[PDB]
Amino acid sequence: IEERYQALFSNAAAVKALTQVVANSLGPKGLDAMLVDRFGEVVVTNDGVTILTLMDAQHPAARMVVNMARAQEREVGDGTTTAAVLAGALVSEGVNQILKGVPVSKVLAGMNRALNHALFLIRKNAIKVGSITDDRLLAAAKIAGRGDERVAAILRDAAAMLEDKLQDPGFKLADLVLAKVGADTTLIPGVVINKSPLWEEGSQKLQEVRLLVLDDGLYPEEVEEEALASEAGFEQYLKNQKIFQENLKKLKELGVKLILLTRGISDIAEEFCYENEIMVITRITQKELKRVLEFTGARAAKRTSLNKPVEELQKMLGYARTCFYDSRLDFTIIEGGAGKATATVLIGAATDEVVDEQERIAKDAAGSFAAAYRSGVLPGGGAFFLYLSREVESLKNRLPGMESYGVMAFSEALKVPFRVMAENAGFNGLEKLGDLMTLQVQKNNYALGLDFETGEFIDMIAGGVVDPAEVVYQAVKNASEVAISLLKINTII
Amino acid sequence: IEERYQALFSNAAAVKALTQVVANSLGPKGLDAMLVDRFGEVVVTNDGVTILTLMDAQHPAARMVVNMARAQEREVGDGTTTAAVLAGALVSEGVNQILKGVPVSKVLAGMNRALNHALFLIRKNAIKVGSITDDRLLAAAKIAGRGDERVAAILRDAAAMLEDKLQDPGFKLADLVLAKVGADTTLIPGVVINKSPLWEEGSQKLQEVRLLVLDDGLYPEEVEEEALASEAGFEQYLKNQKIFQENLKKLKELGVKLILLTRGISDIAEEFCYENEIMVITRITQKELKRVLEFTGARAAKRTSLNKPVEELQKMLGYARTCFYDSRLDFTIIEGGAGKATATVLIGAATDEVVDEQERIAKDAAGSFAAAYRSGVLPGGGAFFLYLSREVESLKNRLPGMESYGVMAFSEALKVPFRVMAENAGFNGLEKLGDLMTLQVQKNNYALGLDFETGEFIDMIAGGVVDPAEVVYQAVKNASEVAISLLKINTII
Amino acid sequence: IEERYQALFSNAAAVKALTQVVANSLGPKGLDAMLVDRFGEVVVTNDGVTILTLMDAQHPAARMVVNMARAQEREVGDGTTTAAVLAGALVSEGVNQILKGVPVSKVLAGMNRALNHALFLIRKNAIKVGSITDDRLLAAAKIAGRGDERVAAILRDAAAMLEDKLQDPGFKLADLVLAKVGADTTLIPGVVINKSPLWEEGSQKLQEVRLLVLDDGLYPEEVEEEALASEAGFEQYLKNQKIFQENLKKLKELGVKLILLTRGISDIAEEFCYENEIMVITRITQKELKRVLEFTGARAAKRTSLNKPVEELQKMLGYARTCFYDSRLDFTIIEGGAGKATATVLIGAATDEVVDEQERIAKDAAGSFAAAYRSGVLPGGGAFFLYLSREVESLKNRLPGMESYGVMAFSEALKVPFRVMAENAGFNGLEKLGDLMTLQVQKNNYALGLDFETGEFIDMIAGGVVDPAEVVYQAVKNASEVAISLLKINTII
Ligand SMILES: Nc1ncnc2c1ncn2[C@@H]1O[C@H](COP(=O)(O)OP(=O)(O)NP(=O)(O)O)[C@@H](O)[C@H]1O
Ligand SMILES: Nc1ncnc2c1ncn2[C@@H]1O[C@H](COP(=O)(O)OP(=O)(O)NP(=O)(O)O)[C@@H](O)[C@H]1O
Ligand SMILES: Nc1ncnc2c1ncn2[C@@H]1O[C@H](COP(=O)(O)OP(=O)(O)NP(=O)(O)O)[C@@H](O)[C@H]1O
Ligand SMILES: [Mg+2]
Ligand SMILES: [Mg+2]
Ligand SMILES: [Mg+2]
Repeated sequence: IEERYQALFSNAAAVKALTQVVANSLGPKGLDAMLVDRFGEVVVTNDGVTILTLMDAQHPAARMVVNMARAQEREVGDGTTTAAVLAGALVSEGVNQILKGVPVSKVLAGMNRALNHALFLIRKNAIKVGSITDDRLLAAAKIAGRGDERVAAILRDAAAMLEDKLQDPGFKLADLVLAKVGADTTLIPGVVINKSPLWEEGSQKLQEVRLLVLDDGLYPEEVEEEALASEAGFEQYLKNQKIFQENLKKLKELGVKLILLTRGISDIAEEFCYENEIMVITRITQKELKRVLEFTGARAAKRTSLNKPVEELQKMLGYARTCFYDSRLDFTIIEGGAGKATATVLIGAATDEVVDEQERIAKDAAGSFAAAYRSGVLPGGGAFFLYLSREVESLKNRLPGMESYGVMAFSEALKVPFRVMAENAGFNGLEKLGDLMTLQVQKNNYALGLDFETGEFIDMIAGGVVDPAEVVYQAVKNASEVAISLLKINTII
Repeated sequence: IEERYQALFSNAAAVKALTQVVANSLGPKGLDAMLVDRFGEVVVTNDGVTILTLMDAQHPAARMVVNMARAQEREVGDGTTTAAVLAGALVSEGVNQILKGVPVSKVLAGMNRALNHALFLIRKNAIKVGSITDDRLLAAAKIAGRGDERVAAILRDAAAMLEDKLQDPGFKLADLVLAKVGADTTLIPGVVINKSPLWEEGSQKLQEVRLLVLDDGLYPEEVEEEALASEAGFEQYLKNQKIFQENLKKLKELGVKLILLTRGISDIAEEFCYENEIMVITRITQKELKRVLEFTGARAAKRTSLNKPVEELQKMLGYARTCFYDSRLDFTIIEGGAGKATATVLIGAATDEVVDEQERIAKDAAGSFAAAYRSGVLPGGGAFFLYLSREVESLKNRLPGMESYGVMAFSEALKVPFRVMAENAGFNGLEKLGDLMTLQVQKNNYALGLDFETGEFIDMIAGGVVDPAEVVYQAVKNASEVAISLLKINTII
Repeated sequence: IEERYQALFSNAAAVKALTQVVANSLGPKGLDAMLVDRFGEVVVTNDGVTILTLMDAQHPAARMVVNMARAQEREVGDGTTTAAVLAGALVSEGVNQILKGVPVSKVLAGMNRALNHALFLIRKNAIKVGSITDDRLLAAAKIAGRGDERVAAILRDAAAMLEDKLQDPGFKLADLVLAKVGADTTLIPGVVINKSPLWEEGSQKLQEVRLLVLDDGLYPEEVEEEALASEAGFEQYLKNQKIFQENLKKLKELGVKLILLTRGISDIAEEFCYENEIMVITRITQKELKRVLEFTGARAAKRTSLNKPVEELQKMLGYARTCFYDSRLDFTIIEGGAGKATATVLIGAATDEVVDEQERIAKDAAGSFAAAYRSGVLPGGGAFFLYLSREVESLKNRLPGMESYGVMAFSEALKVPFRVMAENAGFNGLEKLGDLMTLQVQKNNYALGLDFETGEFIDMIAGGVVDPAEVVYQAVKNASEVAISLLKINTII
């Protein structure tokens, strides 16, 4: 039952230890981390929420910041490490002010006012985009993709085929990513079924594919096992074994050349498909189901649906221009669908470790693209944080009293992300920080930032280094929620 | 939770320990290794990915390298030991550069640049093949086959019968290999069922074989057990017990003399076959099924398929010129199929251990054959790597900065496989290295290498010592990818 | 029984771990280290040989480098950390060359030639001093004193009172240092007895002190306890109790006002001294004895010496102008002695920890002063090492063959001390290293070094930053002896 100041200590320390760890991954010069499970498994990543999640972090405070990261990821998908470092800074500063005797009440008030002002400036200064072709969107994607231009171009190009889906606040663009070992990273103008067909004789290409999709399995209508002791029961078994074979005949009459199922397939049916040139894939994902349904313009059927007359069934079929089973990667690719258009961002690499990290990078980039398209952009490099820092310090006195301390803490904490990245890039973090602030004021350009390889100060938006607006809004908001939440803590059980 | 430089050590150390072990297997003068199971089993091999797999690899880094090896094996099937050694070299070199104070970031940048240049040069210089007969294909097969010209001739001859199949990026030539103790290494122009027939009276030869093959078992159409309490149910048990017998008569009328099944056989049928001299094999592999299907031109049937008219059944039969059951080796050989032609590369030896290793060698040779046919060849003996080192060191200058160090590390690392193979062959590795590099430049022949037997420098391509191109590309790509990914690691949990 | 390469590893690693630790203490921006004994004791220091000595370092290699440091300290007293870092560099480089396949023989040869050339250049380029007043001597003292100018001035000033003693290769100037808690650091133109007198009535000052010094105790000539059973024995006891009291009377007649003893004092004598105004100090060090003997011009006596006639005794007395017992610090100070002149460099601080570290600094400075006075000076900052580095790399080919590698290693290792200090000063170590080397060649001034606070390149000798020549000679020589000694190692038991 730790209490008093030795609660606030026990907390703050617990957070520092956490943030220190991911601090090394923040930025373009950030380094990776290697994690192993309690009993032998291994991941390597630069992703923040990943690192923070996989260490089983035992202190409650640490677990809370981890949850904050999770939240940040859920909201936008990037800016996790930023949120962590920022949170840590906020907390440490808050503690510092509190130890010097500043009332918690006041620290929290100042921090809140600061927060609201900050978010205000962030929403206000967001520079919005009109296109999807705008180089600022692709730039956002590149920065989030950690410098991969190929991937950024791929995602822009896919989003282009969508856009409408971006209008729904529930469409995660990264859902389009699909990772496959031994693949080559590329854009597929169709959907992928990541499974081998029921019968394979090597790689295979299909053209003018009329397909039938089932959220069922291709079995006859069943008769409960008990009921088979009852003549009529059995006669029903026979009857709908007959109507079943008739239905398969319907399938051939309609010219079906592909069948996808979410369940299994009868032996009789399997034979029918083999003899009549029909390809089958079983056990498809629900996700896969939805996407192929949309793309091919097919309607989802159950076994009973095959009892429709043939004229009514042709209406449930879908169409794809081509369809290709890759014997080397063991999946199937449907392209040229008669329904909505869509894409699959295929991410390839040699080994599991690498394709995993590349998928994470991909999804980061996708989310940040979408986030940019939805919310506009801002100058990256952490500069806009510095703008926010002086603007927040502006508020130091607009309410006089001890809330000032609180405000200062917030301002000072906003200085930290940048400093870290500069330190990560081998520079004198503090020096570059100060210099850049002075310069920002003197040329009045709050978009001036640091080029981390060359070491020269540049114009960030000019340099193609932009962050999505919502990523910053969300990062600051979440980091703030957790830090303020922790600072109000006085006792532990 | 080890961090900082003392992560980079524990990683690097863990890797050297691994690579050292397989280094002695690299080359034509490389030596073998012996491995034992947790509870009594034994392997002997010169193969890299195998040794690396069977080892107790506990460290995360080592496990990552094993995984890389696995990837290299998946991709091309040869060149694993090379990839391991190269990877290790890259890592140690990188560590050294980082220790003299080069920023990790810069090292990795330089290495990436080097990598890309290397791959470019590798692809550019690939020497293409235009025939399945080219003496360079057989050369590749010989070298990968560790000097065995018998096997190489067999694979050339076998690959020849296909050609149509190699065109599929999913066709593993090595899938043709089959190992049998007490056999003699030979080319079989058919497919083998590695099983004894259901009824054997000693070795037996069949000619003019009309055969029927089933992805089922030869049983009557079943009736669920419960339903038998229901008159109609039983009456149909009877009815399609009669229909089964008449179907067998159909088999006799068609003159079927061989039956292959992936499931079992009813006793009634087994008697039918005994009395009408029809040979039967049960429980065949999926491989065996697909192969015999393609080769005999038969169509796969299920029990229900025997209900067609006799005239219709005659269409799914297949035909083989001859068919021979070997009582000594206890398998069956189908030759002269009316379908596509194919081959079985039979690999024989006295003991389990040896035929296992000879099989590994065979598959390696097949894979390098196919890969040569697909991607061309390059000068082996480790020479082309020296050319690439000489070429990569070039960039040190063409881009200024500290990336140079990184590039140097890459350059210096490509030097290692050769030096290892030379030391393994009992030469002064460093001397031969220097001499050979100097010479390579002076005669401008980027293909001069060391004959590890004679000790004289020869032209490797003229000397018939060639590596498949894709094997080199994949090896460099993979070793690089893993080393770079490990060097970016800064912390371990 | 570790053997082969895994001896050379086990060694090299063991050394790295050691050197890393003291590397942080090297330089003007070096930081301190805290050590605790197996059972609760504590030291804080920047001294190298101290840090290295106090960790109980378990690996044989580590223990050897520690011994090397000890040696360096014995020889000159400064340059310990330099020697350690240099040794480490030499070893790591040597290992690197050896792993690439360079014959140990050759590495060692190259390193030796390099060593001899280096020492040659060091002896050749030593810039000698003529004075003792030369600002280059005081500069040497300041640099060694870690920037304390007060102390440097003190030591120069004392050495001035000696100089003759410096002519003997056996006089350690640092022997003049005396550390006292609660004292004030100052030069005393006399000698100090660090003990309280036999009888104290508070602080006390004596003038015109005629003193008697005894390497004995003031007791009568003894009679063995057995002998006291023998009349004549006892009569001898009486007799030389009588002649003893007479001798004390001689002591008063001669006007003795102070007596120093290395042993004890009789009760009768103690009374005699109390009643006749005579101060006594008992149990003085041998060191203290020698110094006060020299300074006061007294001759050492034993009890029997008091049997001389008075006229002959006056000849054994010594004289001091003044003599002062400080009741606050509890020691005694003799000044204005009629013998040789001498000094006591009194080092004061508040606490044990601090006065200890300050004594270490003092002795460092004293030794480096003396070393400068005896052997001349060189440009510090590690620059002269860089001169030596290019000069050593000069030798790379003057013998062609693989010794070249060895030579290079030596050269490259000489680059390391500087780099470390630059890294310690928060700079980019590698960058500053390279820049400075280029500049050194371009302005041809091999005395150009780095100002570690300002960050600008300056002329070192001009900047007052000089090392004693012998400190460098010794550092390089010793570091080399141990590194070469370790590299010849192939097996461990
Ligand atoms: N080339 C660049 N120049 C300057 N800043 C950059 C550059 N690339 C990325 N950044 C900045 O790096 C930060 C993002 O680093 P990153 O490693 O993604 O942390 P994070 O995105 O906050 N957490 P996460 O991406 O989920 O791992 C942002 O502040 C970017 O502005
Ligand atoms: N006769 C030869 N002369 C010179 N080099 C040869 C000769 N035979 C093979 N090599 C080289 O030896 C290497 C093959 O060694 P090997 O032991 O197969 O390693 P690996 O093939 O890379 N790994 P793995 O085959 O999976 O066990 C290649 O670099 C060949 O170029
Ligand atoms: N102001 C300075 N500017 C430049 N170099 C300096 C300065 N002060 C000291 N040095 C260098 O610092 C080194 C000595 O550092 P130091 O910490 O004494 O290590 P060390 O003397 O080799 N071992 P030790 O002195 O026994 O602890 C020498 O190379 C000096 O040239
Ligand atoms: Mg990011
Ligand atoms: Mg091979
Ligand atoms: Mg010193």
